[PDB]
Amino acid sequence: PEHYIKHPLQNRWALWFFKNDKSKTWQANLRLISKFDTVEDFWALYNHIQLSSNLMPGCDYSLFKDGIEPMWEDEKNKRGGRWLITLNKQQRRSDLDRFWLETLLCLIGESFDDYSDDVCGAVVNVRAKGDKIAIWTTECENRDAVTHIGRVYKERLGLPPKIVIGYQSHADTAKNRFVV
Ligand SMILES: Cc1cccc(Cn2c[n+]([C@@H]3O[C@H](COP(=O)(O)OP(=O)(O)OP(=O)(O)OC[C@H]4O[C@@H](n5cnc6c(=O)[nH]c(N)nc65)[C@H](O)[C@@H]4O)[C@@H](O)[C@H]3O)c3nc(N)[nH]c(=O)c32)c1
Repeated sequence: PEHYIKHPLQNRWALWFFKNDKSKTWQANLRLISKFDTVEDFWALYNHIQLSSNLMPGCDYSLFKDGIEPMWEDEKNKRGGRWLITLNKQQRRSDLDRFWLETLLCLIGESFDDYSDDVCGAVVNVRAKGDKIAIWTTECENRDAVTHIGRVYKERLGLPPKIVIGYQSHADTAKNRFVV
């Protein structure tokens, strides 16, 4: 079988694109690119789309589980939050692509052990004032789930102990609940 069957992923994922157009509302600028649920289809999609290094400022990439929209209003997002990573212009050249791909691999590979059910998706923001990468979780009050994801994430990215990342509730964003 392995010689001809695609390798299924634990979850089905949806990749979203966002471009900032002042003529439209924020929700109207969200566009769904494609959905995938196999290892082969992910790499086909990833190799066909632009790297975030080469996106114009004001655009976003979002990878979310099928059934969860890239909105904080979503049922699985309103009571949750995100682990935030801030990038300067030097990091856009050095780390932007590596961190986003590692983020994608942490989602589709289910790298967070039992707490991978609390992951909702990931977002990279390409802005002129600085780039951001976030992993969204479903419940901000689950200290065990949120902090374990933060520890696994920070080690996966290779961040040194001198750097600290913060987790912010989406309700507050519209302060850091935890830091790791
Ligand atoms: C809570 C949360 C947590 C994490 C992520 C999100 C994502 N999110 C973001 N928004 C809305 O989008 C506004 C600006 O977004 P941000 O405040 O995050 O600012 P950014 O850094 O993203 O962008 P920018 O600094 O380069 O801004 C540059 C200039 O463009 C204006 N602008 C930005 N976009 C649009 C747009 O789409 N059309 C128009 N005409 N102008 C826009 C900005 O105002 C500024 O004048 C924000 O207030 C909200 O209304 C959301 N809305 C709902 N309902 N749900 C969400 O989940 C959500 C939300």
